[PDB]
Amino acid sequence: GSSAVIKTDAGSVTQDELYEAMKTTYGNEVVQQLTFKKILEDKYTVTEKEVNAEYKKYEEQYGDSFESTLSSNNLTKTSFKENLEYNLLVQKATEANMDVSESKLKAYYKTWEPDITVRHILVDDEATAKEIQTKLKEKFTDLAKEYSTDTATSTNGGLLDPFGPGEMDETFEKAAYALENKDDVSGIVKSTYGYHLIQLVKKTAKEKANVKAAYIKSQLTSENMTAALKKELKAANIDIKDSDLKDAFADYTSTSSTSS
Amino acid sequence: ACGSSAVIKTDAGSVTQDELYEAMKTTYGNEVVQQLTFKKILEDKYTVTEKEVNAEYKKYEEQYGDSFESTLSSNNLTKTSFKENLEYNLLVQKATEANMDVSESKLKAYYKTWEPDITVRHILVDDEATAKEIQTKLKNGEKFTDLAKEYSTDTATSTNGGLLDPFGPGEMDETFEKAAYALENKDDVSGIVKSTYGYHLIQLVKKTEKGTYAKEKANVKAAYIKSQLTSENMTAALKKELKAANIDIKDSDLKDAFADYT
Repeated sequence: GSSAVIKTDAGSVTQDELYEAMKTTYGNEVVQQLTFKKILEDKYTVTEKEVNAEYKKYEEQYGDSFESTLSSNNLTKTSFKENLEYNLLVQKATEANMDVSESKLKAYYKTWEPDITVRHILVDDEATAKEIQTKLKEKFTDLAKEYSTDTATSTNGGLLDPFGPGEMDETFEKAAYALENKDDVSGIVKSTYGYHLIQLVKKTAKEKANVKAAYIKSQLTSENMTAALKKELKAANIDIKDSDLKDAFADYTSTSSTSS
Repeated sequence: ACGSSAVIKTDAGSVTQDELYEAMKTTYGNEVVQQLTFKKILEDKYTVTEKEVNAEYKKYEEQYGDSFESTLSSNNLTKTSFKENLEYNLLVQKATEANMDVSESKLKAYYKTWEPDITVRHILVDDEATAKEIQTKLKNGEKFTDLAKEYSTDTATSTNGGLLDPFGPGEMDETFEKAAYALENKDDVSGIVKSTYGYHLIQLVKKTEKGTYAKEKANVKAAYIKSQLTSENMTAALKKELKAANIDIKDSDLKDAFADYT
């Protein structure tokens, strides 16, 4: 690896120098993923279509901004394709370790709620909201672009994505689900971000097959994923040949779900 | 045959050196090779002493204090890798200084705004009502340092009565800085200050009156150069150094490693 990847008047940067510079900082993290990818692809099938179906989901939402968001996260489409594939493999290994018995699903059903869609207005302090609180004296969407410091939603009347329980900020959501009918509005909520006002747009047999999807969703925790990978790692009988990389799997060799 | 050696063996097959190289390069190759390349070009032209790097290392280490190690790990750094980045950053600083106008007219003009370092204490709180409460306790005879330990959400300084390190102009939030230098005498306390972080009260500990330019010029020069080490100027300097280096990229995977500088 004495070959030059870059030449300068001051000398060359070689393959060797680039390899070792990268390895020192990123070697453990990358070799871990390469290792898991191999052992998992051996046991679990991911089809090119499965990767495509996942890919398109993301591709639709972002529209014009798709390619732009990849670059901002240091991704190409193909490198993104690879990451979706890796995530699916881990997802499969985690699901293989899930107990999806009727009793668990029936038990999960009582706590579960469907997704909720709202608008909101974000401001720095309660008095400004109080100005907004009295502001009706008129349209919620109009005052959102007028006052909301949430640049992601301000232009769009403060419209939020659909979201479920546990999945968004606790205080915000309590207030959201308390909403009753189309377009009626909350009191002032104080979150980590600031003070909010929230407006409802959409709320909704067991209708359970959705819950099955939701339960599996909720079980894709970092703990369960780590637990699943520990089992796979153990069954693979790995031997680390490069002693620089001996600590590459530290996050998977403790009684906890992480290193330190 | 090159890099065919296994770095890891598994029942499912081996991952080789080459595969690790190529995988790292895809994600981290551009950023790492950019730094290696600039370091080599800059090392050739500009002198950095170990004395400088150590002084910089100590600066940051004390500055972050207890939270030092935690912030390194969060940025995927060791002490060793961090020290290397400081050396690299200093090289970039040298190239930027070489691009600076440090003429007497610039310095004398900078002198007008410049001040010697100032030492203050402060109390940081979430809202104005809390600050007003503290202002009333101060009037009623409670101690500023006591109220810092009781109220201040600035964990870095709250235990020590809210004492901050000495700082000059430009180094802090502008609003904070104006309010601090506006204080006249030792133990004077500010009105409510509103920064990006929250609401402050500030107490003066030490202030020094600016001397003549002749007496202060070496201080003024150091501060001026420092104020010119902006992200804009450093970027400009690296563009200029890169163009002058006439580099030749051999690995087409890395063709865009310097996109921000061409």
